[PDB]
Amino acid sequence: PITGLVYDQRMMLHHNMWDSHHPELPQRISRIFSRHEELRLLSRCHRIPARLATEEELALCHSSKHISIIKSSEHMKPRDLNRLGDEYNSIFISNESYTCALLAAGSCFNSAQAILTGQVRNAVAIVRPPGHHAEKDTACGFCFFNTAALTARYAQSITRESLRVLIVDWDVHHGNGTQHIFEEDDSVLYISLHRYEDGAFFPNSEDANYDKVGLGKGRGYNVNIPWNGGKMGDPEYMAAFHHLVMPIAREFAPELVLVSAGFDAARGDPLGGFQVTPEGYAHLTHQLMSLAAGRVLIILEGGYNLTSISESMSMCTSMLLGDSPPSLDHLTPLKTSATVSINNVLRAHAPFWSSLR
Ligand SMILES: CN(C)c1ccc(C(=O)N(CC(=O)NCc2ccccc2)Cc2ccc(C(=O)NO)cc2F)cc1
Ligand SMILES: [K+]
Ligand SMILES: [K+]
Ligand SMILES: [Zn+2]
Repeated sequence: PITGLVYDQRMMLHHNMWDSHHPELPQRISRIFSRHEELRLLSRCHRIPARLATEEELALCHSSKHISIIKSSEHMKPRDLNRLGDEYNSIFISNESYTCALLAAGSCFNSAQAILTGQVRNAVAIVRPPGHHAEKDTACGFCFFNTAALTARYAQSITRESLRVLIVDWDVHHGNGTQHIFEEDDSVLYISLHRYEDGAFFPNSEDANYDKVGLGKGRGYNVNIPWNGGKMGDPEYMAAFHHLVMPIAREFAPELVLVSAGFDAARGDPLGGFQVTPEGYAHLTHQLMSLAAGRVLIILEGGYNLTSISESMSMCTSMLLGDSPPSLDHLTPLKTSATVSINNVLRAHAPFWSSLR
C-alpha cells in the first residue's frame, strides 16, 4: 500500500531566456516539492527515480521529424532557439528543454512501471515542461512531447497492447494533443474537463466541444466536458464527476488511471479564471482512487499560482497516501451554464455508455 513520488530538480533547467517572468516558471515544480516536505508528505512516499525517455519511446506517439527537431535544439544558439520556438504556438525553448521534456516523460514511465508491477499502488509525478497540448508532429502551449499519452502507450508496452487506460485531464485547458493521439482508439479513454467559452479559450479549437466523441472504433472513448460562461469550481467539478466521469469510467473499468493534473483551474490561478479548491482536487483524486484497484498516477501539467498548485497537488498526494478526504457539500447548486454543459455531454455520450441511459 505504497505511494510513489518522482521529482528531479534538473527539470528546472528548462527556462525562458527572454522573459524571466513567463508563468511556466522553473520553481513551479520546486515549490510543489518543497510543500510536500513542509507537510511531511515526502517522507511518507517511496521515492521513484527520474530517467530520460528514449527516442524509441518518444516514437510511441511522436513523428521522427518532430522528435528530431526538438532533439536538435540542445545544440542551438540563443537566437536560433528563439527562431525555432517562435514557429510554434506558445513555446519557449532553451538548450535544456529537450532533456527536461525527456526527464518528465521518463519519470512518468518509471512511475507507471512501479504501479503496474506492484512496487507501489499509486504515484505522483512533479514534472515540467507539461505535455497535453503536444501533438504527434508538433509542440504547443508550453508542451514539447505528450507525457501523459506516451505514458499510456509505455504502460501498454510493458503489459498488454489491450491494457485499458483512462486519462482524466482536469487542467483548465483542453488536451488537444491527447485527444488527437487517442481519437481513433478504444483502449485509452480520454476524458477532459476544460474552460471552452464557445471555442474562444486556449487552445481555441472547436475540437474541444462536447460533440467530438471519437472516431472509428474510438467512438465514445473521447469525452469532452466544456465549460461556458461562468467561473466554475468545486460544485461543478463534483457534479461532472458524479454525472459523467465516474459512471463512464466505471463502465470502462480501466486498469491504469493517468491524471493530466493541471492545477490552473485552481482558486488563485492568474489565468484560468476558475476556483477549484485544494479540497476539490482532493475529492477528485479520492474519487479516481476507486478505479483500477487504486492504480492512479497523477502527472503535473499546467497551473501558475505557485501557492495554489503547491497546496492543490499536496492534497492530491495526501489522498493517494490514504488520508481521509475533506467533507464537501454535494448539494450546493451549479451555475446555470454548467448544468447545460453537463446535459450536452450526457446527450452526446448516452448512445455509447449504458451507465448513462
Ligand atoms: C507571458 N505571460 C504572462 C503569458 C500569459 C498568458 C498567456 C496565454 O494566454 N496563453 C494562452 C492564450 O490564449 N494565448 C493567446 C493570447 C493572445 C493574445 C492575448 C492573450 C493570449 C499561453 C498559454 C497559457 C496556458 C497554457 C496551459 O496551461 N495549458 O495547459 C498554455 C498556453 F499556451 C501567454 C503568456
Ligand atoms: K482539461
Ligand atoms: K480515445
Ligand atoms: Zn492548462
